[PDB]
Order: sequence, then C-alpha cells, then structure tokens
Amino acid sequence: PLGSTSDILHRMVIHVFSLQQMTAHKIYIHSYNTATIFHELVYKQTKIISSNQELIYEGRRLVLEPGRLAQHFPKTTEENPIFVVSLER
Repeated sequence: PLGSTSDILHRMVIHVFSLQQMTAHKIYIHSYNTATIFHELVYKQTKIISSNQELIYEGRRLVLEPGRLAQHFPKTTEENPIFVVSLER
C-alpha cells in the first residue's frame, strides 16, 4: 500500500515457457524488480528452484546478472518467450 504488486503503472509482463512442464507463464513483475526477483516469480509458478533455472532466448542461453532490472530484459511476447530449462539432475 501502495506496494510494488499494486503499482500497476510501473508493472510489466515477461513471457516465459517452461520446457520441463510444457507450460506457458506470464511473469507480471515491477519494472524495477531485479533478475533475482524474476527467478523467484518463475519459481512460484514452476517450482523450479531459482539456481536451477537456465534461461534461453531466441535459441541461445540467456545470462542475466542478478541486478539486471526487469525493464532491461530482452523483449518477449507469447510467440517469442524466454524458455526455462532445469539444471536439476
């Protein structure tokens, strides 16, 4: 209150596809949340532990520094999402 989850005008969406579950996910996130928070939000929907999440964008591994702001992620759409792969095993 306001709180970053209710801060609609500063929120954005990142489109993710989990290959392990074969499920699409919309990651609504504050523009100023970090990659660390992004992974937490992905975990909430996929149960893939943050440090087990490998990200792929346009067929290449995507490496994001922990502090990278959501607003500075690559642009995604439902047709061009960030794929998530698990390092587990």
